[PDB]
Amino acid sequence: AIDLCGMSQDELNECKPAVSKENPTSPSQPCCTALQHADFACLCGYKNSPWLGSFGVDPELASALPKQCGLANAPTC
Ligand SMILES: [Zn+2]
Ligand SMILES: [Zn+2]
Ligand SMILES: [Zn+2]
Repeated sequence: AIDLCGMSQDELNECKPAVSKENPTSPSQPCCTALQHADFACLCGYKNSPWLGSFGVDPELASALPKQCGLANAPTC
């Protein structure tokens, strides 16, 4: 079990389909709720991580997810 920028592995997996390059889907409730305790500036630090490629994450969709979730703050990356 890990904490990456406020999100557990379970929560990152919950959000994964809403940031996938291929066939993304609308964010789930559990994803949006978890993002309410995530550290966006911390998450932005992963913008160039090889992990985005490995997990098929789209950095643009990832950037867009807080707004999709109706959060008031949004990731400066
Ligand atoms: Zn652990
Ligand atoms: Zn959490
Ligand atoms: Zn949570």
